[PDB]
Amino acid sequence: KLVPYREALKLLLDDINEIEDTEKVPLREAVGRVLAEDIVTEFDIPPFDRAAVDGYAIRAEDTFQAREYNPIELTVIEEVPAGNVAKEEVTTGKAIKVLTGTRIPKGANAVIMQEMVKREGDKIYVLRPVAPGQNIAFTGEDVKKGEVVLRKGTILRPQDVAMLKALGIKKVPVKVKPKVGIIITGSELIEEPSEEGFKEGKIVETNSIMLQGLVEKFFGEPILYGVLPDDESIIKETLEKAKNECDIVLITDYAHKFVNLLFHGTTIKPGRPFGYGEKVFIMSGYPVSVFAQFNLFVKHALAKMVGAQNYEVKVKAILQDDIPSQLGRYEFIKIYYENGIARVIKKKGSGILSSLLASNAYLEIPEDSEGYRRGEEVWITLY
Amino acid sequence: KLVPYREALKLLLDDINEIEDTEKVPLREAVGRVLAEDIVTEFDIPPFDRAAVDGYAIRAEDTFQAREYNPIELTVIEEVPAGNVAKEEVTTGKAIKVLTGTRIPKGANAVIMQEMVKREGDKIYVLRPVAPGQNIAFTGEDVKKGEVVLRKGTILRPQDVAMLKALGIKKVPVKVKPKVGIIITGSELIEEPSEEGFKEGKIVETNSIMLQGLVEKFFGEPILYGVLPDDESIIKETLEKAKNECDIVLITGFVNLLFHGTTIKPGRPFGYGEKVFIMSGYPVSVFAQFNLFVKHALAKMVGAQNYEVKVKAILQDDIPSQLGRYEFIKIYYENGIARVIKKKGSGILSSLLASNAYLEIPEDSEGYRRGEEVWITLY
Repeated sequence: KLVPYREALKLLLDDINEIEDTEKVPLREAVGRVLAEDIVTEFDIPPFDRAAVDGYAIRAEDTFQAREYNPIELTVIEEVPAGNVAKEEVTTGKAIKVLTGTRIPKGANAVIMQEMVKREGDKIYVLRPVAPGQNIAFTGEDVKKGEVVLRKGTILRPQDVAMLKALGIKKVPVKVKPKVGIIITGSELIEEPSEEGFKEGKIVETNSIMLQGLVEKFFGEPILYGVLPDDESIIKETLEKAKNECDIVLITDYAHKFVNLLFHGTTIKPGRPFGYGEKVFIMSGYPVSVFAQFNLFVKHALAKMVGAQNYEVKVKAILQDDIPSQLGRYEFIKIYYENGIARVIKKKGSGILSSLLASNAYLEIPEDSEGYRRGEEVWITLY
Repeated sequence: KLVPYREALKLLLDDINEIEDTEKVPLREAVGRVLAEDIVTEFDIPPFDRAAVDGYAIRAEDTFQAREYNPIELTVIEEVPAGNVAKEEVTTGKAIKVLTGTRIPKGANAVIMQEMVKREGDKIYVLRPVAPGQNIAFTGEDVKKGEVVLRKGTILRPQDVAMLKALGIKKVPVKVKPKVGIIITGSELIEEPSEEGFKEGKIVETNSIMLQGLVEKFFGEPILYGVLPDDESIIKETLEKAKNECDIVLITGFVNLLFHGTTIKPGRPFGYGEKVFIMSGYPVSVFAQFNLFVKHALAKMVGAQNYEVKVKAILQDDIPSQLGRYEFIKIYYENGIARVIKKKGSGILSSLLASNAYLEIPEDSEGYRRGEEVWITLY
């Protein structure tokens, strides 16, 4: 009995734990890494209340009864030079000329733009009510002291790394990349395309390099154990992989002889013969089928191991073509998404890699669905 | 006054040229690199006719009379082990057991699944007709000889690199990374918040590292020229050296000025001239200027295709915009919903952290009401 996808994904992921180990990596090599913990700032940015404009630091309260025909008069007791601090305080009926960046003087809770008042000698005139906090960049308006600026599980981008430099963090704590073993199997398989190779019925090996890239794309460090022949004794070095690594992936007698399996034979299509047990992922050998198995299983296991958040994008799209679907089978459907439209790539059928190249995304159709019509809106996952 | 955004983008990109230098990198470090040229296959893939299923290579016409009440007997003369080819030929009344991937033996024209027949001794029994070619992955059904399998300007992904390995390419020709000088001006800049200057109002310099990550994300190699003082060392000491050592140069805040003062908001004082990009000093303005200008220039330099993704979302809030200004508004996209990131300030960084996309509003628009369907660009 093929086990449904959602049951298989739960059995698999419940077996997988978040790796504990962390390490400090420099800002220059931090992009794409997963934060091990919350990052809390020990600094206010900006560190003090600043004038957002060249103006006069006043009391907002003093101008509440200000109109065009009732000008409130204030007296300018000081003008703070560039990069200085006000020596005098602000009391009722007073004002202190400041520049942008200048610390708001004691007493003041607002700043009025220079041009919005009439400068007659040592007096200024305000014609409209000024709000409390007007033109003040308050302390910590960017980030406040003791505030979480980046959550655990965040996948760092350039703007995140810049915030880290703003907080004075030279080397940021991130999760250690899960080591993922890769064993290819098949006496059929060969490293290079050649004439004599084709005459002896050999096909070029492709899943190794594809899985290396896919593991590196999703938080892991791939470790190659190479292509092996169909030989029980030599495949028993899967034990070396389980010791050396957190999880291990192997490509296509029987597979229960090497692994104690939670499941084997699943509902997905392609990728039906997928199984898993003891950190070992049994994969299908044909590129299209390995890709679907990676996105539906491996991708989510790796994300759980580093606690990755927001590691995939779901997009709403109008479906271009009909997708008829088998009941009892969870369809992995390759999509090329452009201009809000999901165009279905249909192909085969011998691990024919070109459909992977022409696709942008995938759509998942549950077992209880007979398919979708063109015009129906669908949710897809970007590669 | 202000040069419109679409006109200023066209002026910048017309001045930018595709770099012609190429480079052969191993498949192991090929992902993310941009293809210098088309890549044509020299072999059919699959290279030979193979079985698409575990079963028995037969002649199809032996089974034409096969009914459930008229089983036809074929004799298994050989069982091919995985990786080998048949030593024997399929003729009338004969079958050769094959696994998936096995080369189709001489004489056979179809493969019946093992599930469909019954095995008793050295004999199978076919209860149903099979057509010629059934369950056979024919030569070149994936890719034919001489076909372009990968396009010029493809940003390589794990599956593309897979195709390269299948083609026998050990080192793939990709564009050399465009070198991008980065010069930071500003007298109030400090390097870290623990310095005494921070409490007086000196600003921690974050635009350098943000631009390094931004350049590397979009095809380039960043070259640092550091924070330079207010002197002769700015104009054509560091700037001339940077123009000779790099293809383009970014400078946050002379050049023969193509334009200056554009209509985008934020990032109005953006300008470009002979490969040099005069950019803002505010992180949000620099980020917007990068996405609206520098990203597209890097893409043109390597001929990259499909370097950004545009999706459809529904606005959660209203977005008032002013006429005569091309808006760069940050949003957080999630499951078909576009929430607008509302926080603005003197030079904040947190609003870039809280957003994962941006919406562009043209100059001839007054804004969008909540509930409308806009197009956004993912970071």
